[PDB]
Amino acid sequence: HKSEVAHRFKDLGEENFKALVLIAFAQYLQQCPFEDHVKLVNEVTEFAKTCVADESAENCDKSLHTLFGDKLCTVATLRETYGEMADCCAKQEPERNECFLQHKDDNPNLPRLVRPEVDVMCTAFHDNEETFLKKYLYEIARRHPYFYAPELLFFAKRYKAAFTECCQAADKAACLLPKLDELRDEGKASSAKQRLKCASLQKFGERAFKAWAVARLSQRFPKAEFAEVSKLVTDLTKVHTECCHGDLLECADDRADLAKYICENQDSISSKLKECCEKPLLEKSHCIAEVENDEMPADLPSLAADFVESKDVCKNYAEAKDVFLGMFLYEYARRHPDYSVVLLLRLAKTYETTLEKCCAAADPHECYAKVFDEFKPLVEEPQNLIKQNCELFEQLGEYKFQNALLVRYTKKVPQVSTPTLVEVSRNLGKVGSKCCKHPEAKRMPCAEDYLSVVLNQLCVLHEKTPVSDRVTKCCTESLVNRRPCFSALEVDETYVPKEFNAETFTFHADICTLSEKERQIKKQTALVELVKHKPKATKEQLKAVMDDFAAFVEKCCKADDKETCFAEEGKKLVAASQAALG
Ligand SMILES: CCCCCCCCCCCC(=O)O
Ligand SMILES: CCCCCCCCCCCC(=O)O
Ligand SMILES: CCCCCCCCCCCC(=O)O
Repeated sequence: HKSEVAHRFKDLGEENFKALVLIAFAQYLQQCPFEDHVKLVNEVTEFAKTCVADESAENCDKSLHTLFGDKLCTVATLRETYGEMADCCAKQEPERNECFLQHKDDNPNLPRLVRPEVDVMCTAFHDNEETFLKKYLYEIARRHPYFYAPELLFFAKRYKAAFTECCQAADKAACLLPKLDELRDEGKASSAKQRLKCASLQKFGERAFKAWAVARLSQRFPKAEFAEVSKLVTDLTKVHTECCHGDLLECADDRADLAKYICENQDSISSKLKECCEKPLLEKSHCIAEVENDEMPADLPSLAADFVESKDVCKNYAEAKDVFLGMFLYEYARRHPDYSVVLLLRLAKTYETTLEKCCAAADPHECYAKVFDEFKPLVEEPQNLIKQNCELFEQLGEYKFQNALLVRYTKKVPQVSTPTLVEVSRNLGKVGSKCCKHPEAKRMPCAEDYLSVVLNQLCVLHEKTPVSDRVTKCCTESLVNRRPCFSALEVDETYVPKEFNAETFTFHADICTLSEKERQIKKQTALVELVKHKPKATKEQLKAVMDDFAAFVEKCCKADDKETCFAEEGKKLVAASQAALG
């Protein structure tokens, strides 16, 4: 504690400092123009530099929280633009700040950000590279005010990389386009988990959050001691609570600290984190969070000894139920990095359930006797699902695989909107290609991580617009029974098919000139609709119809007076098909 700004400036750097101040000021005053924030950042940076000169310079003593709210309140148009928020400026510190993140908007009503043309971008990049990146940083900052600043800055650097490299290439687009698409989805996946992790905290509460982190932290640091895991799981949870609240500074410091701790006691935690601990302040935590699993020691005993044989399991259990279970988790976790965290939690719950319905019996040691036996089924189910689905993703391929899903889920919840079913089965197919790549050792974990966001993205929609009681059932269940529930959904026999169309099954020659992406969506949408008119159709009946329409498409997108092909030939298809599906 010598001088807030000065210190942050000092071990952050003018470049990173200037970028973070912008992001922070943009996540609050999300309605102010660019040219307006650029002045603040310059005013603030001119300040931090004044302080660097003389730590005793006026106001260099103030707290970042105080100095910040002070700047925010100097926005003369704060009342006219933000109104209610301008009311915050009348309060003292602690409640001024609070007042501010209270009025932080989660869903700014701003125009979707459109991706310009590679050549326009690259030329903007070439002419004024800083204002080009700052403007876009500012644009994504205000659209996601709850996105952890430092992480947002991390993506920016990846953007400047892709541009720098591609803008000086041959098929600039061939280069640039796939990068931006990868970045987009990554940034979106990152933001979905940030929001998802905070929501799980809200509903399910600290305990389940704690049980999740023990299994996950102890899978990564198999060499750490349960007391060290707990220390971390404790500090970790405090970090998420803090960060979820939205206070960047408080959240930053909390992450900075936990990172210092882990790096100092790194040998006591893991070996695979050397590099991360040599990195600059800004990337220490980010690095560590993404660190790879350490190798689990080679003298690892058999659980059944301490948790299923040895009497007193009930004595050690009742003495401190959670610490014991937490021990079971830590133990089972580090021995299984090939399991999804949920699967582990699924086993601890089963263990817990048993200990409870057994320690309360004359002979307990013989009650919870065959317990590890009940674990078996629980492990096989997610394994089989991954096998058959990756097996299928092989003989089919991404697109044709996505169709198999489309057909499969459309029959389960026919009530679900079509543009929604498509979106979901599309992202689901992607998970198959992104995970079916790695040995079976890193598959389940992979799948769990992707499915989690996808399943949540789906439930969020179903919220604002309930359509099925079933989807809502799984969506409201424990973040642990969520997936198995969906997996359990059965073909909707109750469903009453919509009336046949022709308009829905009409195709004009534009598909021949559409982007594969748009061509697939078109074909896929029709497929969903097709299954909704005959959800009792076979994989046989359906394949045929699907082939005939494929040939037909190519067989008209290679003709002439071809608007006629679609119409003339299409009438024969929709007609012959109607008959096949009865
Ligand atoms: C003027 C405001 C300075 C910005 C404060 C945020 C500092 C972020 C430090 C990185 C913390 C972390 O490791 O996550
Ligand atoms: C701090 C460790 C606590 C261990 C609790 C064992 C049960 C884990 C499952 C939590 C999720 C749930 O109850 O559905
Ligand atoms: C949008 C409605 C579709 C709902 C299905 C969600 C898919 C869950 C994936 C679980 C894998 C499986 O068992 O099929």
